[PDB]
Amino acid sequence: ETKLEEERNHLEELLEKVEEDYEGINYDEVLEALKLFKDNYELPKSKIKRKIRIFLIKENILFLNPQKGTLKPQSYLVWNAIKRML
Repeated sequence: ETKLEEERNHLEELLEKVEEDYEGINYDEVLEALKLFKDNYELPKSKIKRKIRIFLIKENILFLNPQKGTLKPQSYLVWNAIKRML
């Protein structure tokens, strides 16, 4: 899976940045956020802290549907990288 290890390396890279580098984002809260998605593909956006949602959206991991007020992985590739890594 070139395709899936691309997004796996995307999530990997993002996760490294978050632990080491982003003093603004708690790694462990990012993990707990993303893990929600292993059980449920789409979910209310209030399930996750704003700062974190904003970040994960900015970083193309999650998509916000403003009409439905839900979050979900930006693609199935992302979703599968979550399942596999978290």
